[PDB]
Amino acid sequence: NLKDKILGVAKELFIKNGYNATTTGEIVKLSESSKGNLYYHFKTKENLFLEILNIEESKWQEQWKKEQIKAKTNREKFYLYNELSLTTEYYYPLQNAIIEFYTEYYKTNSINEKMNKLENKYIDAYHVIFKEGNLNGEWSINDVNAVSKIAANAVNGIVTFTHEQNINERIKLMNKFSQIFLNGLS
Amino acid sequence: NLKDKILGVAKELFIKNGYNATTTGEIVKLSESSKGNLYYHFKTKENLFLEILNIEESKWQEQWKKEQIKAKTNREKFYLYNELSLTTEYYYPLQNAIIEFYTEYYKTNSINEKMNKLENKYIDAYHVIFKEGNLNGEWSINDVNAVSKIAANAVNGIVTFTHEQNINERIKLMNKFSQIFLNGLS
Ligand SMILES: N=C(N)c1ccc(OCCCCCCOc2ccc(C(=N)N)cc2)cc1
Repeated sequence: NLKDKILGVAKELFIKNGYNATTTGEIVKLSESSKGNLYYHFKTKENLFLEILNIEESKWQEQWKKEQIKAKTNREKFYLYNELSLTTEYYYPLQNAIIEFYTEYYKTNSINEKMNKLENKYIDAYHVIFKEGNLNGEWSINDVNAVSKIAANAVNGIVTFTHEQNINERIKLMNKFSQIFLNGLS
Repeated sequence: NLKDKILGVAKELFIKNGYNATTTGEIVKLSESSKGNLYYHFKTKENLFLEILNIEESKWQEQWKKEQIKAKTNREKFYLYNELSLTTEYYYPLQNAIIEFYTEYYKTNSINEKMNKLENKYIDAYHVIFKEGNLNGEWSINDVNAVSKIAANAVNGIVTFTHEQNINERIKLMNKFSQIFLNGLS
């Protein structure tokens, strides 16, 4: 599983030194693989990275699946998931390498394409919550996909453009948002 | 021009590339000058940047007023500000850039001050719209600043993380957002 070993070493290198400074050379030697093996599995560093991001997205889903059982109703799942997105990124190691990578390829439709497939995976969480909320009379939404992209992006905005305020303040605003939003659906 | 020529080329590269991707080296050469230049008015690099942000924030908040007249109620004002956010050429095209900046100077204090003193200029627009809406009885918000902040960030989110798809689809979501947010306020 040196494909797996490469993803691992790469994740760590990226975390320690960021996207730009990490060279496939380091990855090659530290994972005891080769330029060729690395080329055959990911073709480029960008792809390698995107690959990691999907693995990460997967772990996040897996995590959410276990964590969402703490929330009985969908209203609750909405409140909870948003809180998680805020508190977890506070200490997500890849966070900084992602920003680096993102704000460096959002100009390439090639990379930008896959970047959306990934983004869409994170949006499904909402889609599910919303779909389920319907089938339980918690709310009635006839445009799930829509409200889903909206929630996703609104929430990511609160997580991304607030950092400085103290952590409780943020959690507070987020929960406030989760309230206002959920309220304007009934 | 002298000073107001660098600022120009700067803003240009800060958007075209990242905050790091672009450096004084590039700015100087493409703005035909020397290093010294960038020192009396332009101390640090984050000085020239923090500057540019200020310019853009002002330009935007001004274009807003030279355009909010087209909205009789505040409910409409809210909607319009958010819709316009998506089409301007001011401030918002630097969110990606700002993100890097903040995530590379959040370890210092001279940042969480300007980078936070600008937050007022950023949420003011919503504060007025929400306060005035209270006097005008369109709604009743007793935690304006919270709501103002939550909105400023939710919106920035929708504008920033959808920036690469059908511009008219953006405008649609943004309106379903304004719709849903306002409906949750009462
Ligand atoms: N192994 C772990 N311990 C771990 C892994 C992943 C993780 O991930 C946290 C992820 C937060 C993701 C927020 C994504 O927000 C958006 C994504 C896409 C879009 C879009 N529509 N373009 C908008 C917001 C946290 C922990």
